[PDB]
Amino acid sequence: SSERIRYAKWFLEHGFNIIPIDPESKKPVLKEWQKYSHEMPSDEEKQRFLKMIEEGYNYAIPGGQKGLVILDFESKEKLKAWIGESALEELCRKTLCTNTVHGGIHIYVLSNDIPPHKINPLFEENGKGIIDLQSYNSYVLGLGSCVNHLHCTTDKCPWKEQNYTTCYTLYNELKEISKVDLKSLLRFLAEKGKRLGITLSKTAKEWLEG
Ligand SMILES: [Zn+2]
Repeated sequence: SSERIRYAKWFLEHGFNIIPIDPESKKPVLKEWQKYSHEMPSDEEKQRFLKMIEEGYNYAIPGGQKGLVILDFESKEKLKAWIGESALEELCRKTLCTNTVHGGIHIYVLSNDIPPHKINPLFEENGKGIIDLQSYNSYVLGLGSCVNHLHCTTDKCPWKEQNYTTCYTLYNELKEISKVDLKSLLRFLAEKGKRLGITLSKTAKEWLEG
């Protein structure tokens, strides 16, 4: 089988809900997918979803479920300079991290205290967001999903309009998504980044500071 189906099955194996995506539109198959952050899809849907994936459909992982939040950093290099290699390697040593198809990085973690909604952006630099926190009613594409950049017609894509396909891949190794003190982490990120001029967004600071 492909890597897309292997990993999709891995998430289902671990109790996570997944949602099909990407053919024509590049959005979930269901219009009411947001509900999968709060409930299971039902067997007679789960299998339908797999078949779609086993046949070319990418898939996504909704946040919120099981305390899951995904920190979606626009640039893996920026985060490297932001918190230093050791910190990064530590973070992505204890929990699942993946490479995005545009040079970014997704850090998956579980937490007892997470936002009720996604926070976009979580941190900002020189007036722009450099990382989104995906939680309830939001998602991230899953490992194995691939994108043909031929259809990316913006500069947000480093491979703009090239006939080239890349996929969401493992940052290092496959590991279970582990628990963290999200707030402790957002604070560690805060300090570590204050020197670079990277600050919590107002929405992020209000959820953190409470
Ligand atoms: Zn692209």
